[PDB]
Amino acid sequence: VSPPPPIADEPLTVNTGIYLIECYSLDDKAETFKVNAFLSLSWKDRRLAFDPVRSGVRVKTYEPEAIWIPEIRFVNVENARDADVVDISVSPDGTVQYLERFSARVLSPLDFRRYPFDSQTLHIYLIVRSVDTRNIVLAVDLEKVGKNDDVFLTGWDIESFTAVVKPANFALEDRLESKLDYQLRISRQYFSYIPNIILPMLFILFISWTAFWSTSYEANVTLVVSTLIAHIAANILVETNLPKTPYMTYTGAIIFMIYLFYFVAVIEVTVQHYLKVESQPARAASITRASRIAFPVVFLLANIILAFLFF
Amino acid sequence: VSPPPPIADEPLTVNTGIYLIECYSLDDKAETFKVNAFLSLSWKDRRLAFDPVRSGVRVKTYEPEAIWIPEIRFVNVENARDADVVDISVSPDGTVQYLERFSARVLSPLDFRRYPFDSQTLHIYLIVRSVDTRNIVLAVDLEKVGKNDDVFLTGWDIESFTAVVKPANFALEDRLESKLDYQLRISRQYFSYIPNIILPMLFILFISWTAFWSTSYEANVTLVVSTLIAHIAANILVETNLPKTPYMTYTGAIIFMIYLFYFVAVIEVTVQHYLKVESQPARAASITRASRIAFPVVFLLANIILAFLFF
Amino acid sequence: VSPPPPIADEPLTVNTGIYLIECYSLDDKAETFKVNAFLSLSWKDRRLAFDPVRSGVRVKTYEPEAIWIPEIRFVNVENARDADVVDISVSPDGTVQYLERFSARVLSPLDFRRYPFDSQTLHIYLIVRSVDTRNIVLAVDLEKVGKNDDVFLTGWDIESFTAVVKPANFALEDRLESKLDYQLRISRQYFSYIPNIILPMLFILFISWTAFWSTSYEANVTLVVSTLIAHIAANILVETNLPKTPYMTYTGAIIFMIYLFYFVAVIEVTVQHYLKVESQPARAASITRASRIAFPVVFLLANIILAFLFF
Amino acid sequence: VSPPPPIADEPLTVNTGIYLIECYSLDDKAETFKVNAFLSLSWKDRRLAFDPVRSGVRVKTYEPEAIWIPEIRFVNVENARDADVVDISVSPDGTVQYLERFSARVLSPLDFRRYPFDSQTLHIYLIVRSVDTRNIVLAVDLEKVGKNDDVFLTGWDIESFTAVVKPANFALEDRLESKLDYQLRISRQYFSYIPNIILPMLFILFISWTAFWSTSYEANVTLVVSTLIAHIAANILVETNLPKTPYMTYTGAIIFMIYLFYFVAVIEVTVQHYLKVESQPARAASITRASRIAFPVVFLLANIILAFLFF
Amino acid sequence: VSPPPPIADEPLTVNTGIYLIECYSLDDKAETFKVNAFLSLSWKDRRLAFDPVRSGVRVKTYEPEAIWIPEIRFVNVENARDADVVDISVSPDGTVQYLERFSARVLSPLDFRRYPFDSQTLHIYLIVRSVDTRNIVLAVDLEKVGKNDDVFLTGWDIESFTAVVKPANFALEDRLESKLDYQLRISRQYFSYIPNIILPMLFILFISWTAFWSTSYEANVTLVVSTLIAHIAANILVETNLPKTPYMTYTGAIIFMIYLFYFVAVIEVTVQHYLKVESQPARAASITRASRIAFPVVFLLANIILAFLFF
Ligand SMILES: [Cl-]
Ligand SMILES: [Cl-]
Ligand SMILES: [Cl-]
Ligand SMILES: [Cl-]
Ligand SMILES: [Cl-]
Ligand SMILES: [Cl-]
Ligand SMILES: [Cl-]
Ligand code: NA
Ligand code: NA
Ligand code: NA
Ligand code: NA
Ligand code: NA
Ligand code: NA
Repeated sequence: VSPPPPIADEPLTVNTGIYLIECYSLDDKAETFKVNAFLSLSWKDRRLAFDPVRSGVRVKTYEPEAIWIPEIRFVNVENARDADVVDISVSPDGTVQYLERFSARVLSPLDFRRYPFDSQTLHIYLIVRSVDTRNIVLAVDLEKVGKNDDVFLTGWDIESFTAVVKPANFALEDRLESKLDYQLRISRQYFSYIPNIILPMLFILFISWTAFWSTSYEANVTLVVSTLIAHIAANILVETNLPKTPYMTYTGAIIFMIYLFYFVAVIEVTVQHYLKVESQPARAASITRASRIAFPVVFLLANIILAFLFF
Repeated sequence: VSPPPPIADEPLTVNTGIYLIECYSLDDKAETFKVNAFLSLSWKDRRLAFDPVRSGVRVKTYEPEAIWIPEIRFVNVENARDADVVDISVSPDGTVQYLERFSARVLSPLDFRRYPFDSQTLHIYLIVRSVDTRNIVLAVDLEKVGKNDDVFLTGWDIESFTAVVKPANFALEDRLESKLDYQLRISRQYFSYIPNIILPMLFILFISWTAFWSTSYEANVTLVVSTLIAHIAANILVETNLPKTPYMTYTGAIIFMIYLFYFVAVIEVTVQHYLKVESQPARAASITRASRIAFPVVFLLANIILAFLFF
Repeated sequence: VSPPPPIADEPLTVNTGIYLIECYSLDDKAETFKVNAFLSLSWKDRRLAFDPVRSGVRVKTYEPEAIWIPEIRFVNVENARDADVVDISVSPDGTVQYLERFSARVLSPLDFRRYPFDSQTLHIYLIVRSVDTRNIVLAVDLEKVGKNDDVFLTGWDIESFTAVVKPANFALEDRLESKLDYQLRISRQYFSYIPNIILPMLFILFISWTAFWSTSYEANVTLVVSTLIAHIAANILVETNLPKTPYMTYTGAIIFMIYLFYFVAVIEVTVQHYLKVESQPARAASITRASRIAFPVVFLLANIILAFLFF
Repeated sequence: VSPPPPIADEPLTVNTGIYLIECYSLDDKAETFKVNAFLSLSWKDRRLAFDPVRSGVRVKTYEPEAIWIPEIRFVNVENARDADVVDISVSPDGTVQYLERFSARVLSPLDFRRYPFDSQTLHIYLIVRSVDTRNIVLAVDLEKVGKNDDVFLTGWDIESFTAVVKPANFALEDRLESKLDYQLRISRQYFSYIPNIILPMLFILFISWTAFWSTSYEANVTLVVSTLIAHIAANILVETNLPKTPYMTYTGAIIFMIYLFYFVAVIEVTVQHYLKVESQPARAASITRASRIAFPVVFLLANIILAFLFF
Repeated sequence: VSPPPPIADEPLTVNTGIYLIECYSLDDKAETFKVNAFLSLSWKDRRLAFDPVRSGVRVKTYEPEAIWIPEIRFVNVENARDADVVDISVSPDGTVQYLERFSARVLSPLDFRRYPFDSQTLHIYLIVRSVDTRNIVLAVDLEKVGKNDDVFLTGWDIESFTAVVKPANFALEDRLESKLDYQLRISRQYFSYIPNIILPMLFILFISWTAFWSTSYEANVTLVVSTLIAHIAANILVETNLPKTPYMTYTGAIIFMIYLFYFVAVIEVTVQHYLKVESQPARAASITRASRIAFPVVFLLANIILAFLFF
């Protein structure tokens, strides 16, 4: 239980693989997700080599305590992973094939710019620290990188689970470190957002524009103010299931824009009533008739502009 | 502590059984449930066999550490199950009888299409990985698959707990794996939904339709807008205790449909008032008289159509 | 570390006792409560017999690992109890006096039918499984069953903590099981419900009935609709701190009934206004005058009927 | 590892001390707080005594496993404390000086009667159970009872941390117990409540009284009903961050009282409008003029009476 | 094992370093944050020294159990840190080089005075307790104090991670304690607050001021009361994601100030209507015309004064 000694000076290559069994709990606010997978490790330890003719056995099995196992860690985990060693198998040349099943909560930031029409790349960073005896370097065994078909992430579509085969080798606290990037590409299922948030929010907005076909100040006040309160409720509901991004999001922009439409509707409703009382309803009539075209046209154009900027 | 060697080449059959003690916390949003149950395992290990005459006993009790025990895992669990070995017994022929009491949090997706009138099938997937020495295969001891009568899942009816006797055998990372499916059939207790959500939601809708017996634009605006806000409250309350499904649900469809009825009520209320001011209340009267029959008839038909599609 | 041998054939009697130290976290929605308590166990194991003359000590102290201890489990726990052995004391005859302090989240269903004026029976089920060597049977040492006086369950009154002395002996997976029932009788402190939910809910209802002393449709609409929205808020607040019962509760029935009173108030307010416009205010006047007596009388009469059904 | 033997028959005195390192998470609803502190224990074990001149060392250091340590427990804790032994020091005469750093969630009930102007006494109960060999009794080393100056309990002022030096000695399950009471006196920082809950709640009430300077039934209805809804929101916000007390609180009384003021305002608004329609506005005028003085005077007196009762 | 003996009487210097790997979960209400990092420790233990010539190795590796390791603790943690020893390396002169990776929940109070435009200093306090044999003293190895570039704290900007090199040496429970202060300077990303809370809150305020261009008491009541309710919603949303500070905050002051503007708007709306009915609309007109300038001017000045006080 010391690292296998080098034949020349070559670094020790630990081949890795992650096969996702379960994928759950994608918290958008926390930018965390829970994972359940197999972690497979392989390396050559010549000290464990044997003759398969005389030994009679093709493969020897070991307990973790018995042999040297490289200390593999995840970079972006909340706490150290919960692992259970499934199997350790040594080949006649000394090739070790370690398999463990684990659970871990991962920290991977999300890009909310195109929400709820966004895609994400979740990351799992494998890392190994070199020892004074020899330098450990990570590799990807593409044959042992995969995902169970049943893997389902609620409200998301799992596109691919790949690994960037070239590790990031760098110095950290005067020792070499080999980092691997496992990428899980997922896209958001936006269907639900349409009948639940998008269309209800557009209807409460259009209801506010019926004030352009009424001369009743008392009714218009109620119309524009009541629907504005519904939009505040909408804004809270949306913003409370999202983190505070230092950048502007698509849904962020739209919600904001709709507040300006309410502010300008209130100004129109006020102007129309002022002119009515000022005994000049002809100006009030032409402003109201204009608003009937202006408001939907400007709304539809502002939206085209916004969608264009964000997509 | 190596797997029992094969007489020929036949795979080792581990007979299983799950007897549910407590069933709780069915989270609809998370699509998870917690289970507390006995796991029983039985397999032949000829090396453990003894003569009852010489040994003076008919059963031999062992500690887990003492003998080979197959590594059984649950597929769809959040974290590895919390288990406590109840007993290990060996018959004279080497028929091992293992029993453990466990608790796990299980991932089992739900079909919200007919919610709150839905039935579900919860799954418990048992899996064993074959070893280099020999191939392990799972079986169901139907005599040891059950549930306590006291088992109660709050707001659900437990219909049955059965096991699909033929395991799913497949290759995973060049080793055989034997998977068993334990199914817990349940159906939702929808009674509470009727006096709490369904009838209150229909009453706030009918209150909106009293606007078809009023000419007061100011009162109508208030009646349709206020009741619309109550429906938004309803929609939030409902949608916050459900996951974001990529498919349309029955409750989803109904809530959505009711938004259209509110939008058309607002349009009618607007049209009637416009015509009043335009000094043609006869047109306004005939449209309002029509709405009194149209709105309930279209509502009741749309509902029959919807129920028909979903059931 | 195997069970003690019988002198004849008699089952091994493990005497039990539970003394409650801290009772807390009664979750009505989950139907769970947390309990911190002493668990005391006593049995005779003649193998541990000693002559204090030789041994010098009159009672021997042991570590759990050192001697055979019966596997006692709780049936209705979420997860296995967190226990810390306080003391294991053996007297010369081999009597083991085991004491441990534990914490556990117990699953005990509640009857919400008379809520908030309900009383409950919480259950703690002790179980022991028989071994092939000899049958273990539970007993209650009434001297060691109790509760600390300081034990306080927030918003509840603790009446009694007793044990059903005769254990439920039954077969389970071809072995005998001895089950004991510890009952904790409690009753809800309903005082807070009166000034916080009951009286505020009756006042918002009576405010709606002031519409029977007004002819202003616009004011009546606002009165009945605004107070109805307050009742929806009330209903949500109440129902979100309760589980979805398949049966009708007292508070459930009352909340429901009050919705009908709002629906009939809206109908009256509509009918009165229609008749006003139809230029027949004498009919409208007599209906409104009737409603002033009808509404409180029917409300008081329906409440008497409801209280009578539920209590 | 047995308790130190008595010279005569005197009970073994374990001197205790708690020094609070960090104090946090005071949950008012749960009536729990999280603590992090040093627990110090000191007793004489003559067996461990050594020659100071002949052993060369003045103080011997031991590992917990090596010597007898009294089993000290907290009464009012959720689960057993998480402890890490800092140091064990044996003096030449056998005085053991044990130190450990621990964290626990303590259950200490609160008196909400004068909330948010209340002061509290948090309790930490230390307990030891006597053994068959000899009786253990607790004592307070006042020199080792304290708190770090940096100790901060958010929204509270820490007044003192003292210990009631005379332990509660009593019998429990036929063995002596020695209980000690550690008291943490704190008083609530009520400043925030004034600009956030108190003044906003009084303004929405005074806004409802502007109805006494209006003859517009439709406006008064809106004024009194709208502000009443704001008070319901207030009441929910307040009551959801407090437990259901079986006694009346000061904030409880005030919130309740304000509901009666709203009920009487609605009655006045109704009476004034009835009289207007009944063509007798002179009676309506005198009732309204009276209400302008009556409402603030009765409000200010009811408050003086309430404050007097509660303080 | 015991601490390394002094050559003269010099205290043992443990050099420390913290290199932040991942920084997450900054709870403003709890004033806690979660940290994942490397802790590096280095001291000289002459007993572990070896001749590299005869040994053949230029360094020696040990298991924690094998050698003396100083008991380093964090002061301001919730619970004791979860640590995993990465590596222990010994140089030929007996210089130990210890590295561990840990995760802990750190308590560090925040200054909410300039929120959401606030910057903070998070603290990590390292402490070691001296022993009777010798005094242990902490030091900072500035070369081993850092942070990964990828370290991201959601909704915050990480400015610097430094250490106050001179430790706080003081007595605690009659033993000397060496305390080190690690400071993490961060500053809040306030962008999101502008389109989500600030601008929506100003628009609902300006909408209430359109009442100064209306004579309709009914429409004014609705305008000022409805927008006031939106401000209450705002106030709750803001205050529920903040702790109850015993001091006034900037956002606290602004929210409060806006309540006074609503109160004075209600008074103006009341005064204007009273004067209208009193048949003196000229006074009402001049008060209303004044309010149109007074309200924005006083609002803009009050804000300049407030910003000036807080910044
Ligand atoms: Cl890890
Ligand atoms: Cl498992
Ligand atoms: Cl296959
Ligand atoms: Cl295979
Ligand atoms: Cl248990
Ligand atoms: Cl404890
Ligand atoms: Cl620590
Ligand atoms: Na190893
Ligand atoms: Na084994
Ligand atoms: Na044992
Ligand atoms: Na000990
Ligand atoms: Na209104
Ligand atoms: Na050590």
